[PDB]
Amino acid sequence: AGFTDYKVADITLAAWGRRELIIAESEMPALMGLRRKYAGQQPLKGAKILGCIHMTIQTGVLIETLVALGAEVRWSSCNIFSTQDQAAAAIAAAGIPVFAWKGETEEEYEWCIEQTILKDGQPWDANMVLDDGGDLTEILHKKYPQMLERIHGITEETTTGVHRLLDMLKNGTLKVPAINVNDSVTKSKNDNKYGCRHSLNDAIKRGTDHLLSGKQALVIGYGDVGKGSSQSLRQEGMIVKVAEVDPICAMQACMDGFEVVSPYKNGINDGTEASIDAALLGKIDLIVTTTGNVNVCDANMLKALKKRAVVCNIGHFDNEIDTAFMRKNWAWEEVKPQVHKIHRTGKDGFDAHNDDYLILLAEGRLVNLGNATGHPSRIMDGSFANQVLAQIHLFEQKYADLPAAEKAKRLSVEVLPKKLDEEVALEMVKGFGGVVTQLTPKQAEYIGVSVEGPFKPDTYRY
Amino acid sequence: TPAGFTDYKVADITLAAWGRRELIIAESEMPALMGLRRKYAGQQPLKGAKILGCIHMTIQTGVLIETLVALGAEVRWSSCNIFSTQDQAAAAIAAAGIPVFAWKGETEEEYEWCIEQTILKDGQPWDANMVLDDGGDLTEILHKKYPQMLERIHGITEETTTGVHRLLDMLKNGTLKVPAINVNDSVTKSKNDNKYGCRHSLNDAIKRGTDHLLSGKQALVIGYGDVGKGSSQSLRQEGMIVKVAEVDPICAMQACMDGFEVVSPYKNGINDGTEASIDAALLGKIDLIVTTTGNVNVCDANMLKALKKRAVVCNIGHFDNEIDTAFMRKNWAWEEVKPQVHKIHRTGKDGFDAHNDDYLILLAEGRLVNLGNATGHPSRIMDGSFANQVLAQIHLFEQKYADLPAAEKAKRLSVEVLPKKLDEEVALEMVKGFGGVVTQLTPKQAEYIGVSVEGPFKPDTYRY
Amino acid sequence: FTDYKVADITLAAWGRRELIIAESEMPALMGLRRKYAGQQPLKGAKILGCIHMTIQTGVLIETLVALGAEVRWSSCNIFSTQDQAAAAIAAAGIPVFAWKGETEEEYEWCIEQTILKDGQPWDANMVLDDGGDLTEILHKKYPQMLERIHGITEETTTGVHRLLDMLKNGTLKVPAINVNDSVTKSKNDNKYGCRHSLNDAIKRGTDHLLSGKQALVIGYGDVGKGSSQSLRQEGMIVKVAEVDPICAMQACMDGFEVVSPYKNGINDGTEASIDAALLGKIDLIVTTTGNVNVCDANMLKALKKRAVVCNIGHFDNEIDTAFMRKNWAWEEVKPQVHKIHRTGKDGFDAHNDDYLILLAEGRLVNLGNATGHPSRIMDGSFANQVLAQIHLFEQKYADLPAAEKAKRLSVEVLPKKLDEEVALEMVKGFGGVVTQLTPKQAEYIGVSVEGPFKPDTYRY
Amino acid sequence: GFTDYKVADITLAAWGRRELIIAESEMPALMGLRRKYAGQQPLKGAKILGCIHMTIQTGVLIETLVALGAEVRWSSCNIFSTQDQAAAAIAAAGIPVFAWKGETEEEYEWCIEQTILKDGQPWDANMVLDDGGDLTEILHKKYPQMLERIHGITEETTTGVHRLLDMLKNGTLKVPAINVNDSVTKSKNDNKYGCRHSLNDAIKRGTDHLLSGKQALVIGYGDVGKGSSQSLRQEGMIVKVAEVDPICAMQACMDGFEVVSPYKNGINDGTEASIDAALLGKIDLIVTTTGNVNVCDANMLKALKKRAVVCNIGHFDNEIDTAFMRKNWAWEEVKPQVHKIHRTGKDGFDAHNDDYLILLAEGRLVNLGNATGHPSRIMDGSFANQVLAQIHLFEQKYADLPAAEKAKRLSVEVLPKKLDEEVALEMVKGFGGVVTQLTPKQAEYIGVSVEGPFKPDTYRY
Ligand SMILES: NC(=O)c1ccc[n+]([C@@H]2O[C@H](COP(=O)([O-])OP(=O)(O)OC[C@H]3O[C@@H](n4cnc5c(N)ncnc54)[C@H](O)[C@@H]3O)[C@@H](O)[C@H]2O)c1
Ligand SMILES: NC(=O)c1ccc[n+]([C@@H]2O[C@H](COP(=O)([O-])OP(=O)(O)OC[C@H]3O[C@@H](n4cnc5c(N)ncnc54)[C@H](O)[C@@H]3O)[C@@H](O)[C@H]2O)c1
Ligand SMILES: NC(=O)c1ccc[n+]([C@@H]2O[C@H](COP(=O)([O-])OP(=O)(O)OC[C@H]3O[C@@H](n4cnc5c(N)ncnc54)[C@H](O)[C@@H]3O)[C@@H](O)[C@H]2O)c1
Ligand SMILES: NC(=O)c1ccc[n+]([C@@H]2O[C@H](COP(=O)([O-])OP(=O)(O)OC[C@H]3O[C@@H](n4cnc5c(N)ncnc54)[C@H](O)[C@@H]3O)[C@@H](O)[C@H]2O)c1
Ligand SMILES: Nc1ncnc2[nH]cnc12
Ligand SMILES: Nc1ncnc2[nH]cnc12
Ligand SMILES: [K+]
Ligand SMILES: [K+]
Ligand SMILES: [K+]
Ligand SMILES: [K+]
Repeated sequence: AGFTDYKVADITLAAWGRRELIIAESEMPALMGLRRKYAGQQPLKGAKILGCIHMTIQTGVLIETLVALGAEVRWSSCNIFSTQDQAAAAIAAAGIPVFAWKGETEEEYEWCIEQTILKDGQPWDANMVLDDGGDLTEILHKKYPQMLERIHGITEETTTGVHRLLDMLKNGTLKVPAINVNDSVTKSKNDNKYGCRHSLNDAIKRGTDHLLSGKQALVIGYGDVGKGSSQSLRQEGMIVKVAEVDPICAMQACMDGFEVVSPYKNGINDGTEASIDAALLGKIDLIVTTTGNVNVCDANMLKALKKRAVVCNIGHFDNEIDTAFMRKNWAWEEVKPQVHKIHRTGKDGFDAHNDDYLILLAEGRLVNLGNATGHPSRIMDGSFANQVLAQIHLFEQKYADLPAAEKAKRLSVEVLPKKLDEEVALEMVKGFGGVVTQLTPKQAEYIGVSVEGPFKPDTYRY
Repeated sequence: TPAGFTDYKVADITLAAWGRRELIIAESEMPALMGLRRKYAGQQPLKGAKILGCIHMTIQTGVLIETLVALGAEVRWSSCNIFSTQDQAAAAIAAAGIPVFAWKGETEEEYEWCIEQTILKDGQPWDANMVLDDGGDLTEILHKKYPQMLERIHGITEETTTGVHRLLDMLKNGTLKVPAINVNDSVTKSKNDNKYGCRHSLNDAIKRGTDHLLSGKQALVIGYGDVGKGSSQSLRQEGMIVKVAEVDPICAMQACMDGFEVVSPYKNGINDGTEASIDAALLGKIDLIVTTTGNVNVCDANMLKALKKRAVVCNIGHFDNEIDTAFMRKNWAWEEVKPQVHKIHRTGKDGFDAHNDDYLILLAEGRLVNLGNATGHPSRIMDGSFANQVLAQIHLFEQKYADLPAAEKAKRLSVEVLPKKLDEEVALEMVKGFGGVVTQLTPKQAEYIGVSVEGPFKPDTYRY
Repeated sequence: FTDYKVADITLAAWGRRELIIAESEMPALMGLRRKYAGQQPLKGAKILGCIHMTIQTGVLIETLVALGAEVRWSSCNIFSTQDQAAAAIAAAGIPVFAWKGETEEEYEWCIEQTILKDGQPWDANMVLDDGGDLTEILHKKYPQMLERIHGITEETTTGVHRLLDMLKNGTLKVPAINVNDSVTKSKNDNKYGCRHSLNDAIKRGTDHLLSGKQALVIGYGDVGKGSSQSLRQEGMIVKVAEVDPICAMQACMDGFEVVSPYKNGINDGTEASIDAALLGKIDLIVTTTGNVNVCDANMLKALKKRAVVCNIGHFDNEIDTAFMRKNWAWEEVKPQVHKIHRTGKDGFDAHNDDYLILLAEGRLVNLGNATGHPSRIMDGSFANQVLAQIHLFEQKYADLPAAEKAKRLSVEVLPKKLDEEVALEMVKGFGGVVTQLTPKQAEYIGVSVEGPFKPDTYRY
Repeated sequence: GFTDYKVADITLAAWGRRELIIAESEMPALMGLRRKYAGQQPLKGAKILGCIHMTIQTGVLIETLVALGAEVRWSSCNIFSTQDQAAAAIAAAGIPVFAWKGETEEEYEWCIEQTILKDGQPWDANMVLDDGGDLTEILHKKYPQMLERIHGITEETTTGVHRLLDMLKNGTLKVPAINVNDSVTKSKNDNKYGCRHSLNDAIKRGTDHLLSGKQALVIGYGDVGKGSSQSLRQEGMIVKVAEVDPICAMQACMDGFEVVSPYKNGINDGTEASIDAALLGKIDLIVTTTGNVNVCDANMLKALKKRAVVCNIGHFDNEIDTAFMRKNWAWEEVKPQVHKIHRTGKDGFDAHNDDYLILLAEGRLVNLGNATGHPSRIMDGSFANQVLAQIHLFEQKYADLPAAEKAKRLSVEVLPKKLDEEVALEMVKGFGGVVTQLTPKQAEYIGVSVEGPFKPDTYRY
């Protein structure tokens, strides 16, 4: 009532968004357990959180948990295609500043992040950051250093964002401490892997409605996202080949039942067309990049792909695929939003019945969020319970108020303790109806642990 | 065979030719190990090493033994389990003039005698200076009964989770006398051997022991670590309906996401020692229970009383105390079907009716079932484990801890893992063995993610 | 051109883009276009068609037209139309009456608009049907039109069941081809199509994680087999119910636990017969039977809170949705997704936790909440349809003397040789390479080198 | 003083008996028939010549026939498939059996002849149980006067049925037969899931090879090829499938397999030039499943990747051209039923040669040659059908019919669906499965009786 501090696609989608939020709450027991456990204590009272992460229904439940624990927030999406417009509407209709819609331009994307940083044309009195991929973190460091003086910490969601934080820490340019939320086991080995198992084939079906069984796929990378992606396709009956630069991850792909190949003859990427294994790429119906690296589906690979192959990226940024080359050289025919046929016949127009085209999903942006709805609530429950715990921890540490000498001892990128990781996992397991066994005192003593945990040394890899 | 060689004890020396044929096949299945043989043979990095070895005397261990010897070592060998020796592998090693004391079906007394035969040569302590162990039994005997021998030993290379646990306990209590390498926690060990090894060999052992159809039946896997993960997959891929029990909620979370129902043998998960705490309805529908924990009494007497008639019971953890077989020896009548396959008749202790329907089938008397009823992990998986063992032996032997002054010794008394660069090099040879082709990063790409083109490719915190 | 009714004609260009993609996914259908274009074997055929107005059906429609036919089309379900497909067909000048979200009355009206042209019966001479609704209406309300119709080609198990019942009772007026029972239909479409599209529909409707949750699939025929795999491959813990012990044996061997909603399998009508403990652990129930009331009122009362309920058999009476309309309050989440509040009939608490989620109001969930089977699977079914249309149209049943009609009034399947030819085109579409028998090998197993390769008894 | 048998070692009898008692608890359909029909003795007076793999599972079948009143004389239908402890247990029970693991071809024929003849003259046989048609063929060729008094043949397997239908078509079949193979509780149980269980079993026992990550080529995708492909894919193999039947090939594609041919463009012109050498040079394991001849031929064998495993799970060993390998290459026995075939020539071999293939069971049925064949709970279905088929044909008494009636009943037929469903129900109950009973309204709705049959005869499952 008099609330205008937002920008969304269509505020009238709010009722729909709220209905899906209420369903999502029943799917996110770890997050709702934190809401119930901490609402009375208000651990985030006084926290003012700049948040930049995909404005989905799942993020909505995270935002309202932070608010329920006392926080104020100003929110944007971390991708131009990942917002669910009904989720953004519901958050805006609840009186929460949010600047996010599906299908932003790059200019609008930056404008949305700035609308969270600035309130009434001046820096918001922010003191906490929640980021997914590091874009908000980067803009604060380059453009708003005086704001970082008063920020107690950053809680970063994803592998690519953690890499950018560690880069800054090594260079001595990180200004506030951070929690690497990504490397909780209930994040990395849940969200990154099983989330992509759920949502990769989901997005490919919604975009193309292609049968996947019996066709050939090439997954580039076999980390947590590549593992999940490869399973998303293999469980549908695809014949999946895996590329990797890490021989340990390649070994896992072999033992998991995949053939390990390289787009390049003998794996040597020398920049020439002659290095492309044209015979291999000429049989591939679907290529998925999962690396967080640059140009792993390059222009020569795109030229060699089988006609009518699907091309998509599920890593954080779109530069995994050389989409710039395709914009320069080939004609783009939009099938529907976030589905384009790329005609390799040339740049100036195309025959509507041309058979030499590729299908690109979400213009090379994160395909699970761009062409579907990303990971499901019950998986994001784990990631976002860690986010809430990470926000509570850094806000209580009050880094910004410490003397310079004490700041120097606390400026780091850390993970949550294993005990908290286990407590998140336990709520997830109970959500499935699973029953964890309790060690007897004898058994606890025998393996050298407390009955309540933690159950594994910090070196353990699961 | 060296003239007059008698410094060994095996079941049947006439099996040596068969063993040698299978060793030649296994060399072709173990490219990381044979690649170390080719790379290091000329340089002889283990010349002067005298290795006491205690690990399952299989064909795969045979290839490991002859690699150590090819690099210059002398060895004296025993198995780390009474049922895990393949007698044709022991025979081939003995016929090569290598002291080995190992046969399938040892008694517990013979098991200790075999280890002592490695430790003693001609009635006196051998001048050993290295130890390779799997489970910590050889390490324990040296520390407890031959402590002076450890004054000359440069290090221990320990194969398995349970053995490392024991070493870390000694380190924490100040009782470990020599440095050790935790071979288990190489990724090309723990996340290869422990998981995929059990995936290959668990259903293999159950089939050899019982020839039971597995599809459509109910299994309960106790544990979901690396061995529990592989064991659950071994059974699920055969079409079993697999339930998983865990005390670790993170491992239980993985089990749920992997498609398993997570249950406890006890109502509400609370194990209070009473029959009343047993979920009798659950245990009464289980056809197969497998323990994978490395913990004690995780398949207890009341569980055994409540199990479905004719359920199979087995253990793939390192030691047999995962199952309360002592209870079964005390109370129930054992009928041997064939070696390492026993019907345990719950009707009472003395006799049994030949056609009684109320029995359980116990495999390998509760000892490691994959080695006891089949042949353990396959050569191509053991390749990674044993490449790491060889690298760990070279590293500790070269450090010469026993030759250091006491000040320098205190700095190096530790339990370490091999560096990630070596882990990656093992994996690369494994991938090539499959015909896999690893892509090489461009310089720009290596710069982009902050690694060298040659690796390592992951920070040490990475969990794979 | 105004002889159509679709939701939004401006969707035509989008639909045409997707038809052009679909053509590249349907090599068996497109091969028929190339093979028979010169003969025009359907020249003079006027086909009443009643089947889900999807992109895939669009390619079928345009294949029939390319071979000479005229058609007038409706959907066979109120929720299965893809509006852009309907628009693309309408924009090409083809009469079609179909949109997503019809009422039952509009559904009936649409079929009647195919039957009637300018207020009078169209001079139809062929029928293509999926489920038997158009066949039933013609027999009961327009029996005179069947005097000019040469045959029916029926798509699906439930439609074939209805044809055989009419044949047994002597009420079927024209011959028919059972398209369902070609192997490239029944063992492709019914099984693998549901494998692809069941989890697809559940994800689009609810975006629920499926891994780790408990499913109960009622039935294990072809649709039940594909449905169970759709869920198991996502990591659901799937239990299977069956009345047929052979199908139940297949479920056991395929790795599923076989259970009944009723204690000891005995459905005596009482709440006491419900296995409440089992139903109280089920997160998702899917009915696949073609039977009536296999998810009944007492089962719905006993289901775990917030379980998903859906049906992928042809008709919605597999679930007792009528009970739920009478007794419980429905909250629309979005089209084809309703929360059903077991707290009462009049109103509901917006935060109530005691509800079920029903998809597509109990109608075919794969078509109602997603897009049904993928083009490359429907290629097989619809190539059989085209061949079956050609065969019955060439037989010219309606022109035969009454004495010769009696000898041809039957329900038949296509011959195996054609089944194999459709399959080969599908295999080639994957890049598969079939081996050719040597003369000696062909003699050894007693087949011709070109096939057929199996006796008619073979079950694959 | 029972001496009417020949087995490897009678002292294995106690061990065989122990495994028989276990197997009875895994075979509820078959033991259900034992309990249901024991008092009635429906096979009293039956005298059955039996020729099928002398396994523990066959032991339970034999003792079921005996318990129902039959006498029998038994042999194995393959030289490597006998389990010596099962043969010993049967002989120790006083049942004539002539079978051991590792027969020569000459001994194989002698064993069958020992069942046909008793004390040097034709036994008074009146029933035949066969697996593959070898006993059936010898009777028709060499003992026609015995067939005059025989009421029928019950034939287990696809290849045996093919030989029966050829005889029927040529007018040479002398007695009616039941095609046991094509019961759904046989063909879609035994042929498929039995090979799923036992193919990777036999490969592990023979070689202990890791299968995960390696390349397999399965020739054929019928029931045996389907189950074999699953046996390897579930272990993590990368499985390619070859087929001549496009419908079976379509199934392989949709099941998630790549469909390939050993020959370029699928055309076998008999020369090396037609072999896809790039494909075969990548294959770690080839398995033949066809029932056809020379589907893994000499030119394929020459092109296979070094150290590939070659095996056959169809009924006869001519699926692989082992004759070519015997004529040209040197064989090194690793252990029984496992040979290295050195492609360096025929005159000796280097013990460390790298260019060899591994042949399992000398090309004979690999699941039975290198392991124990199908598990008891699967053979339960097959052998319940066998017992019922024996009962049906013995009760018909074809040999006593007048010539005019014989002509009307000389056929090869399958058991009715009601029997197939009742076998399946006992298998399901063995897993603890609970089948739902239709209500009268539901049975009416789909047009079936509450007790079944639930499907028309056309249904393919
Ligand atoms: N879309 C989603 O929902 C989602 C979820 C989590 C993470 N992510 C993003 O996905 C990316 C990967 O995340 P992760 O956790 O899997 O990282 P990771 O480090 O676990 O895996 C990346 C893998 O790519 C491999 N790789 C690098 N360059 C390669 C090349 N040229 N060819 C082949 N393989 C190559 C690396 O060896 C590594 O194993 C990141 O950008 C992350 O932020 C996306
Ligand atoms: N047989 C083989 O070939 C083989 C191979 C490798 C290791 N091992 C042995 O197997 C054992 C397990 O090794 P690992 O690497 O999997 O160790 P691990 O630590 O990875 O896993 C053991 C798991 O057991 C769980 N657990 C403990 N007590 C439990 C209880 N009471 N109920 C349920 N779950 C319980 C723990 O939470 C843990 O996740 C060790 O003894 C190891 O030495 C055997
Ligand atoms: N949605 C789709 O895309 C699609 C595709 C093909 C067919 N269908 C429809 O799906 C239905 C099933 O087709 P089908 O080809 O699988 O038929 P089917 O005869 O192969 O299978 C139906 C199965 O249900 C079982 N069944 C019957 N009543 C039961 C009960 N009370 N409890 C448990 N099981 C019971 C039967 O035993 C049978 O095995 C039909 O209505 C058919 O028209 C839908
Ligand atoms: N080992 C066992 O336990 C066991 C069990 C059952 C049957 N069998 C035997 O296995 C064989 C197969 O039986 P089935 O029931 O699977 O028969 P089937 O007719 O169902 O399948 C055989 C398949 O081989 C294919 N084929 C034929 N020639 C081919 C070629 N040159 N290349 C590729 N594919 C080719 C056919 O198209 C067919 O689909 C028979 O000999 C049968 O008696 C063995
Ligand atoms: N649904 C989702 N919401 C927010 N962040 C995500 N990352 C992946 N899936 C997501
Ligand atoms: N996509 C589709 N089109 C037409 N009929 C169908 N039946 C199932 N899926 C279908
Ligand atoms: K979602
Ligand atoms: K082994
Ligand atoms: K579709
Ligand atoms: K067996």
